[PDB]
Amino acid sequence: GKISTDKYIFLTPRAYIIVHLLKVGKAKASEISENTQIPYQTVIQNIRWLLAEGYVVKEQKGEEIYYKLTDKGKQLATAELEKIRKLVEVV
Amino acid sequence: GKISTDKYIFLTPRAYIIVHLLKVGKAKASEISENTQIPYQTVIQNIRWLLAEGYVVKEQKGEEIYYKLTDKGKQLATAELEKIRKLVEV
Amino acid sequence: GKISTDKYIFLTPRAYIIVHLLKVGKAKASEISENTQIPYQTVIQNIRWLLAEGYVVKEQKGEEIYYKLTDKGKQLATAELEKIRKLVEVVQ
Amino acid sequence: STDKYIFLTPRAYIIVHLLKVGKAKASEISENTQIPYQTVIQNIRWLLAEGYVVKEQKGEEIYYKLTDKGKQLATAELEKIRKLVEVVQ
DNA sequence: TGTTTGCTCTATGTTAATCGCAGAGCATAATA
DNA sequence: TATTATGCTCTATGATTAACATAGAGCAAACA
Repeated sequence: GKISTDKYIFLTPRAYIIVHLLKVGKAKASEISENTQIPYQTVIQNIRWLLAEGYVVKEQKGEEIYYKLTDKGKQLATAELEKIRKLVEVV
Repeated sequence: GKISTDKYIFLTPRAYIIVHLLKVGKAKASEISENTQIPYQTVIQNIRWLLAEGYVVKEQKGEEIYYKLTDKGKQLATAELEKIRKLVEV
Repeated sequence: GKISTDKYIFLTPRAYIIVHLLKVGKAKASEISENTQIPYQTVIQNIRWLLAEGYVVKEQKGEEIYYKLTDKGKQLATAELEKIRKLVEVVQ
Repeated sequence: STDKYIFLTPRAYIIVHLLKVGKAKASEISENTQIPYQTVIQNIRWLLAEGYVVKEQKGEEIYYKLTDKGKQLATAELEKIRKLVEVVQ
């Protein structure tokens, strides 16, 4: 189909998640949602893509689960992030 | 919508496309493609939407069709170009 | 979550998907939906989880996208199928 | 991450147990299948509403059993199963 | 009489899962 | 040579509900 959004013209809802896993290092499904305001349903489906690809792993701390970046994760979250600013500088 | 995929971890084709328009001034259809590495079809319907919203404008400099950013698009470009550095600050 | 539903009283949507991948090898999300009569939206929702948990892997050559079971994938399957063969067994 | 209910549902065991036994207390089915009690009732609450099982209060001893409509569904769903298993080979 | 021990089911909030609609990424066939 | 239509894919996420855990609470026979 076509396009219609004011929320994600430039940044994906994923970027807000990976970034918040840098600022906080490790977070919880619910928690990510709140201090990012990205809908919970969206967060879980994304952290799930991150789990599969290895950018994140979970720490089941009791009745709760915690999602945190990895070597590969912190890597992408950093290097690929540079590409962001390396082209944001030019403007 | 199909916002974030594999090809697009951080930025949408809208990003690479608008930016490239700030860079080149007025690129054509395929031009934005070859540069941004984004598949043509994706590009063309994002431009179809940029026209719709008034961020881009059709231009007839020759037989072919070139695309430039309106000031409205530029205001969007710059404006959200800060939510990129801002959020990234951490 | 919601595991037991009017449509899933005994088997879950996973039970059907995994077994389709078993029988078929590689399959498109659609295909799996079309063969299990499980709504598509339910299908990727669980594929996406099977990817996270490393039971399933994505194979895509540009347009065509497939999904196969990993090795823990075929492991989970035969182990689950066991808890089942055992179930109905004790039921007789 | 419902690694607890991957192929089968809590409903699957609850019913299958009430076939093996016919009569059981809520606390019984729960203990005897490793299913949290609060899940067992909420399920029995549905099983009663859809009329698949029925209550029986002989004093302060409450028991649950399948209706005819229950065993019907029981041995029926167990067929969608029986079907699915063997087709894997 | 009343409190305790103990069993039972009820009230219900948090998270997680079914699965629906409106996207949107992109490839190809169709059309200007 | 480029745009739109067509259509198959996955995504964004919201509505409904289940899984199950915390805190009741109806109410038995057993202490004090």
